[PDB]
Amino acid sequence: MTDLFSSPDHTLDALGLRCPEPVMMVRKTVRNMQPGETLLIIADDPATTRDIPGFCTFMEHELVAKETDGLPYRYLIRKGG
Repeated sequence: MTDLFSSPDHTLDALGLRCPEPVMMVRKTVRNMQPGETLLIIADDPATTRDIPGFCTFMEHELVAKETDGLPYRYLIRKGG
């Protein structure tokens, strides 16, 4: 397993954030992100592990690396389409 969470191009705190707030931060970040880039995202909210990423997948983004080894969760997402 290689480390894909390397220094990402962007970040999204979602610890204490809850849908749609977190999924929302990735949205605006997705709007300011570029295809071929990366965004690390943390989330302690239980609805972010499912909504934040479920959102990136819906906008044509990529989940570069997920983290569920125990809250807070984390997920990298390479902006793209």
